[PDB]
Amino acid sequence: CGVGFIANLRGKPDHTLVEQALKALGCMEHRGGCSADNDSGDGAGVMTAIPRELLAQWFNTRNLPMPDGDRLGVGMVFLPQEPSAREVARAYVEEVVRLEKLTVLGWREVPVNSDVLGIQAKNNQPHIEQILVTCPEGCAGDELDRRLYIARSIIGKKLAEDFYVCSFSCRTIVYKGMVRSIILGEFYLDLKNPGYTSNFAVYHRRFSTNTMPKWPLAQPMRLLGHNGEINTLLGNINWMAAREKELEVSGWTKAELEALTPIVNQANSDSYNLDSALELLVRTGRSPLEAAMILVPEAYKNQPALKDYPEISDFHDYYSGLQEPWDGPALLVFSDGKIVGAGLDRNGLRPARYCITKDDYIVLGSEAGVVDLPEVDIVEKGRLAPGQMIAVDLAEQKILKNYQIKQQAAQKYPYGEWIKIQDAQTVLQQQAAFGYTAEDVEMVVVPMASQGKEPTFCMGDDTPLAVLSHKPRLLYDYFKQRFAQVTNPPIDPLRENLVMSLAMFLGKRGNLLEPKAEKLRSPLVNEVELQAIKTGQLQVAEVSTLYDLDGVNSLEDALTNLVKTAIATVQAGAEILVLTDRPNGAILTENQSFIPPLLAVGAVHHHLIRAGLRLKASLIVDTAQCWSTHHFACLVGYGASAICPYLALESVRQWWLDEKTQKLMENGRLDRIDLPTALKNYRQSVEAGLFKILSKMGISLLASYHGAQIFEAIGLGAELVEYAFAGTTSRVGGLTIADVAGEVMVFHGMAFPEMAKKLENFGFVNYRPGGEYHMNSPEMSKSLHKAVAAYYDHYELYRQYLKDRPVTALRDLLDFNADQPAISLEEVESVESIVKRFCTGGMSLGALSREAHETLAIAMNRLGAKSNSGEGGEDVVRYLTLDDVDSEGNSPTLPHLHGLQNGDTANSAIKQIASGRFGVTPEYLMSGKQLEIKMAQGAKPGEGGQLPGKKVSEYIAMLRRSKPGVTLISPPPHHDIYSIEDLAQLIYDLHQINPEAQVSVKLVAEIGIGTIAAGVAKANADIIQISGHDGGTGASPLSSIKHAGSPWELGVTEVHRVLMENQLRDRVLLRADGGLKTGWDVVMAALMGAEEYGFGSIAMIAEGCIMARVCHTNNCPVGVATQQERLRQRFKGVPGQVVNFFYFIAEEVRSLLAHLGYRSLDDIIGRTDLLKVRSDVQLSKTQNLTLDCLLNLPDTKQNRQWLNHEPVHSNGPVLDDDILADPDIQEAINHQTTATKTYRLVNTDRTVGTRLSGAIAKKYGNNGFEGNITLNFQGAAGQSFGAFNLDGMTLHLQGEANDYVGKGMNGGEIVIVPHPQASFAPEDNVIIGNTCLYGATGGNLYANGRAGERFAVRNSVGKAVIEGAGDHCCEYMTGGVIVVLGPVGRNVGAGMTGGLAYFLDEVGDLPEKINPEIITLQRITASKGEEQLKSLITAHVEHTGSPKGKAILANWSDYLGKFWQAVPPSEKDSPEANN
Ligand SMILES: Cc1cc2nc3c(=O)[nH]c(=O)nc-3n(C[C@H](O)[C@H](O)[C@H](O)COP(=O)(O)O)c2cc1C
Ligand code: F3S
Repeated sequence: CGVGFIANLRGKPDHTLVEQALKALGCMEHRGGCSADNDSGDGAGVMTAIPRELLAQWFNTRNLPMPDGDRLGVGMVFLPQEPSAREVARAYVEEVVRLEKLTVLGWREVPVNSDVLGIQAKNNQPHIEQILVTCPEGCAGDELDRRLYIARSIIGKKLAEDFYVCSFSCRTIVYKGMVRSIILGEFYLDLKNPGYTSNFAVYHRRFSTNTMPKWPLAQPMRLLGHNGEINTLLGNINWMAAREKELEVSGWTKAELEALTPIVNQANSDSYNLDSALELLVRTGRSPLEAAMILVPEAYKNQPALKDYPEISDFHDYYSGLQEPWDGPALLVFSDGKIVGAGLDRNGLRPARYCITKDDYIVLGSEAGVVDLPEVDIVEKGRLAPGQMIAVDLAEQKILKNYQIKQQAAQKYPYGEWIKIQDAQTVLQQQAAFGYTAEDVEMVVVPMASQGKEPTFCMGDDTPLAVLSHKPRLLYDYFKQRFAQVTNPPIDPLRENLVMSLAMFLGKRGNLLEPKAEKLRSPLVNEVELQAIKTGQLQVAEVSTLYDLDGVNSLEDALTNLVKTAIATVQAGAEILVLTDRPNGAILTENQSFIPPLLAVGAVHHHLIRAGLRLKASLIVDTAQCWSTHHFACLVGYGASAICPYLALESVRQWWLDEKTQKLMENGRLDRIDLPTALKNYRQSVEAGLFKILSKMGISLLASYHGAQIFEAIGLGAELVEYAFAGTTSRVGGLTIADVAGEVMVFHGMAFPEMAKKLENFGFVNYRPGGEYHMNSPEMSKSLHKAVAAYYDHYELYRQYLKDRPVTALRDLLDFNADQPAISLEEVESVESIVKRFCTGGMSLGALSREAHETLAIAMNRLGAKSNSGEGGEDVVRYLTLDDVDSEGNSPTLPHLHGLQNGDTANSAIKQIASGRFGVTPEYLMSGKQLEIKMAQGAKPGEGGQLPGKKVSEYIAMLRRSKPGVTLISPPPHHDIYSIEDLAQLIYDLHQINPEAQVSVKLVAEIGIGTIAAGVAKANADIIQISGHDGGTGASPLSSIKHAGSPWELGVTEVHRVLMENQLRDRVLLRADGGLKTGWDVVMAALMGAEEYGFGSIAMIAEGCIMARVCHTNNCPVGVATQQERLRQRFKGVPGQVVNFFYFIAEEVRSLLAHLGYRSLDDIIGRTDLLKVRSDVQLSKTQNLTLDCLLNLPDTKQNRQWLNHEPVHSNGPVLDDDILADPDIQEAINHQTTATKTYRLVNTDRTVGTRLSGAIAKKYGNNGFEGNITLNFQGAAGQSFGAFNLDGMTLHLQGEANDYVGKGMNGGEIVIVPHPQASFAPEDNVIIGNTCLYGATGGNLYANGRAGERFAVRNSVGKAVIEGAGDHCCEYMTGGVIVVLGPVGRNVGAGMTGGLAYFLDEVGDLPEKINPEIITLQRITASKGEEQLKSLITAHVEHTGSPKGKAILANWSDYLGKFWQAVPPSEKDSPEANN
């Protein structure tokens, strides 16, 4: 989406504003989307004041007296086209308008020209009429909208695609619909009528993830246009929905409030819902500015900028207990008629640039150079930093964030005023019966307790799904975590922790509406906290989560009465219910079992809701059965306001308190551990885990996580889900209440009747002869390897292991149902032809040894398939095919490989672009036939790459241009992609730099990937890849291997279907990967939708992985996942070996095509009707599972056109295309040429320079060119200006640019300068946006002004001079020099690990802002640092004239005093931070 507003304070209404607003919609076109058509828009809209002039002619013609501004009031209605029905609908608007004591003066048909609509939109166009109304009583402004508010909500109860009120106010009106941005005025002709004038305009361009536009959904709503995604929707809705019967306000009637009956609704969009909510707040007596503050609170904790504003710290301090944030990215632009303003979500995940004139004319929007003011007369150019608002008020004043927020600081105050005022070893078998296992405590609780970090581990979740395994499992194991993908970003929980909180409010929430003067640091509560609170505000009935046998026969009953107990107790005034499995202190064999803490808090939390009661109490789960990081999150997830993990906590006591342990602590295990530390660590480790899981979905506050239900259940049947966990997706639908009962019986059996010695071990984490199955295991994989090494008896073996396999994945429930005769193997397409569909999967050169990695690439290339460079860059040297191979099978060019033919090439066909952009370099991008944007990997969806430091050798450091010692945790988001349009910006960046290369986007299965993919398809991707929760890593958290992600059978299926229904399926080829290792696997993914197939772990095995599962360790015994030379030298493994493995897999495929009866894999894809559910299988835990979700897909028998994709998607005609057209291909092919060119840039010119840079790079690579092209530019520059810029490529921007300047900058220079015609302070004025120098690898950028957030985010080696910046300066920085000549936001440190930064922060306050976790703040001491500073501070002035540059240069000796140098330890001892 594109949003913005325009306001005129110092004029009376004109048409030009409207003209300007329309224009700007136009300049937002790329931030929006189209439909099957490529013609109809995902929607465009504009909010203005009532064009009271234009409506003139209406009254005139009817000889009717026009009412006062304040007393007219206008509905824009959408009505059915069919005449009888239009009148049914008209008579109703009027009927209900009549029902408040208002009169109708009639109706204006709205002149429109349907002829410009695209076909889908036209087909679908409601009939549009404005109704004019008045109050005979003499109602006006506040009372009249307030009335019209009640009114549109009533009309809303009958809302349809055909029948919808856009707006109904005496102050504001909305013209919107399903048009492409510039068409908006062609359609509605009023907007081109000069009689249309407004003091403002809120405009919005929509981007939808579908193809099928519905007019009410276009969007400025009644109050706000909203660009972003609510990422805690289901929560926020659920809480509001519970406020709804108990709404109480200032005189507002219990009948009028009941009239907004349901003000919030699951079915509607995050925007409809937000607008609606925002409305309630406003109409009930707050100003849109304040309502937005309540609902999308700033991040106030730790904010240097709040020093002298303690009022507002108390505003959110207060509201924080009442209203949890509507989280996710968001630029909110809204109007009242009375006020127009904009404000950002807390993290500021959407750009907002604004401009002010001498006349206090203001323009805000997602992009800079958009409305075309006269530069000579601009007075500010700024931007909203995270949380900030800016408004305008009818009484002629602009209103910057500080007033603003104080203005609701000032009133209702009590703020800080009222806030102030507010033994044996039974342990061994409790453990056994609450379902702990040897691995749970040894491998999970213990590490948390000893090291204070949940455990790392490696490779992927090898084992069957809770519901399909035969081993007992927890109810928790059935919930997989959901995470953010293209549609919103994860946030960085370590580097950006300062924005989160695990606070949790214990009292009942009051009236949100009525600010009356009338808390838990973390969700985790220790025996102390527990009792403290059983003192507290109120008494707190325990409810026996427990229940005795026979009598109360069933868990069903116990559930029932729990709920009833719970309901009754809350009625009886109970304000907290501690749901204990430890009721009165004990847990017996005859206290025969429990209610699982999860199934309990769920039931209470929904049944309370169903009861009207949830706002009344808040809930503590007091449980043995919770210890896991995931466990807590499932609890806070389905309702727990907090958790006392009593028996977990105990297992730290029993562990520490034990000879074995104390002994090893006396020598061995770090005995830096009094029990107070084990304990403080156990929990501190749970906190890091809740942070992590939240950020996987980009959520800041546990407060938001809490309602929401950020999981996807897999294996729970419908009634169970409805009953306990209402509105969670469970598409496979398994378990019953009894079904779950039986399972808790399985581990109740074994602590009581049985013998309590040591808890059993099911090799869940790690292959064991006794225990849970594993698709891969060391013995199985040694025989596979020996098979391939030959060219037989092993596959009998290997194939055997494969047989004794139980049910594991969902594909295992399914068999085939050929619809044709079997066929001759000789008919079937060749092995060589299947192999082209195979892919080896982008495993990081870091993670694997180069022997292992280069091998896969040679082998993949041989097969005419492709291999993939994961996220660690590729060594240039591979880019060349090999001559040097000799008789022996070695090559001087790669002396460490073996068995190389003279035809070989180790260059990766796919080159990855991942969050850290480690090797991401112009030649890099040009070296690949395809480009992969890695949104997530299967082992760890909401998270970044990890590579522990052990593994970062000098080689790797050189490749990634990061520092040798140092661990690399890449950022969870691409700082580059905060929304789908953002995705579309990067796809376009890449199409731009190397037009020839198909761009894939790699997504992980989860409910919702379908919709996301529709977007990815609209965003111009060439390939989508679905990756199951299944797949491998060489380092991830154990929790995430085990608890984040969904089966790729759901991933592939859902994408394939949604893409088909949207008619986008042809736009994209699908890859799947996730524990595929078998011809059958391949065939099943083809039936399911996939056209290409990816192999990580088996390709590894085939080269000699055993399955040590020690990948994070750097010990692979086998030379595969280590950097250690010693170990690498042990790498047996030859391209031939994997070449063979894939032929095996192909041959295996051919024969399936034969049983089946088709010649070619091309014939089978998505032929889902060929699948049936298996006769054999029955599981231990449920009768069966519904598989509608994999069986029911678009019939593919005859429509197979979708299987034809264009060869590569185009960015279309681009300014570079021309740059590269004139006497320029001489300055290139004649290697040393000076060229100059100047052009005017408008902000649809995006990624300018980039293509020329690819073009140079494709022939000279990164540094072969000693020419010099100077490109000078004029105007406002769109996204990604001067991306991937190269040496002797100089870029002049006269004006301003937007986000991503110098993204991936490699070399050369980029100078950006105001237009001289300015009478403003460059220093004090924004000239560049967020995320500049993103993965900068070289180059120098110079910028006369302030810059956005994340400046130089993962800067590896680029240098820059700018004059001010937002937050997160230097975020993940790793090298280079960054010089900033003006103030800066907070987190100035985060993860910066190498390179130098110098600031100059005269307010003296810098060190308050700086991220203290790693960097250090020096004053300049080493003369060589001054020399470094000067040289840039000078070159800046040489490149610009920078008034601020010149000032400091002639006062070199003054300002130079305190003015900080940021040193990462790692730079401590260089010539420029010592001596
Ligand atoms: C050792 C190792 C390293 C990996 N590195 C990356 C990575 O760099 N980027 C990425 O997207 N996926 C990475 N993955 C995952 C693969 O790209 C692929 O999605 C996955 O291995 C498929 O799972 P599978 O092993 O079950 O076949 C890695 C997996 C492993 C085995
Ligand atoms: S599991 Fe990993 S540590 Fe080794 S044998 Fe395989 S590469």
